[PDB]
Amino acid sequence: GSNVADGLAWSYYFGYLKFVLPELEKQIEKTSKFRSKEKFVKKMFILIPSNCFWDDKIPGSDYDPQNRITFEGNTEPLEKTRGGVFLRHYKHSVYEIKDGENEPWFCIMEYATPLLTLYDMSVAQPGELSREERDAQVVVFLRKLQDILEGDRACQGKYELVTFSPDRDLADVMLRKLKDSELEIGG
Amino acid sequence: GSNVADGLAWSYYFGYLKFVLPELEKQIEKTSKFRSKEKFVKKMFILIPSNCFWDDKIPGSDYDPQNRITFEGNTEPLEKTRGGVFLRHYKHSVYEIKDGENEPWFCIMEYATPLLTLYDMSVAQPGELSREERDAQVVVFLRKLQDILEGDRACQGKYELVTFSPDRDLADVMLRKLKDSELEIGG
Ligand SMILES: Nc1nc2c(ncn2[C@@H]2O[C@@H]3COP(=O)(O)O[C@H]4[C@@H](O)[C@H](n5cnc6c(=O)[nH]c(N)nc65)O[C@@H]4COP(=O)(O)O[C@H]3[C@H]2O)c(=O)[nH]1
Repeated sequence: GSNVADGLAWSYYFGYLKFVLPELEKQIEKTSKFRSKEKFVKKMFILIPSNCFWDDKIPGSDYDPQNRITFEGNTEPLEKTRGGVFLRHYKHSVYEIKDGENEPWFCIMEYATPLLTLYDMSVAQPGELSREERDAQVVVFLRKLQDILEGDRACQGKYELVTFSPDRDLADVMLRKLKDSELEIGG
Repeated sequence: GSNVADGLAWSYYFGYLKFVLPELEKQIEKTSKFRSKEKFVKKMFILIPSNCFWDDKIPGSDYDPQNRITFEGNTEPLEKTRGGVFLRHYKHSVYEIKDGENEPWFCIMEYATPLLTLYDMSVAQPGELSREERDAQVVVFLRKLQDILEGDRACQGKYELVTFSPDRDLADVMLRKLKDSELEIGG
């Protein structure tokens, strides 16, 4: 078959999200700077650009035209060996997002890395995955990932999927989602 | 859909095999000990047990009942960042395989890591993937991986897929494949 998105979503979960998401808040709290910070939403914001592509660096990127996003630092690494085959270390990037004259937000942002495979396939093997087929697979990936994560009680409230077109301002998108997050001051 | 194997094979390729396989021989040759060794087949032997499972350590494992496999060392690491999201280091394990009184072989062996996801699914989400459905997905994974790798000229002669039942002696299986490999003394 050609429905690559199903496999991408399941491996994204079992090979990463399943064990990083429940532990994320605790990992963040291991850093005093992060304990001290208010307006720090602890959910992982998983970024899903409709074009399966992004600048390697989020701050100042085409998705950040107003330069309101700044890299703050990384969380303390989680160590895990995968079936005794290879060793992995997992850590996440914290970003500051400006909110005018108010206190800026801190948040966890990450592009959905399985999208790299969709993009690579469309460029290296166009016969297997056309641009239009890639577009559709993004949607399939999103819907399956939603089903998987929503089926895991341990992941509840630990993430937020963010879909957007490449013409959008990520800072604006994120600011709105951060304000709509459950986190209140002192929380 | 439920055909997870397709996605597993494509990401295994684009996220790993596509860039490690063409460089493998060169990476191995960076170590003098490996340059000096004869009967060192430079192909990556990708192990695909029919049950999607293995002991973390290959030497002395249930797949090595005669204790003829020994860990020798790792290849020099390859560094690569994945879309600016996370940093990876790739390296491979070299094993010695006893050949009676003759000179023992050196080889590169590693289990097909996407099988971890198939196994994890069958145990954690049996409703999504039954034992019997997992068995079938192994076959789908194998055949799709074959199609992908055979379609990449840069990967030609750089790998060998090894399928076996868990009751088999991996040392016997490997000895057979090493002798049948193209590599000749001084090659
Ligand atoms: N943001 C973020 N995302 C992460 C991280 N770790 C994994 N992911 C995402 O989850 C996908 C599946 O990871 P996997 O279970 O290890 O599945 C792996 C694994 O089975 C295999 N593979 C990758 N690296 C190695 C390796 O070094 N050695 C071996 N033997 N297999 C590898 O290729 C498969 C697909 O690799 P990926 O393309 O990278 O695809 C990964 C990646 O998109 C992380 O630390 N941060």
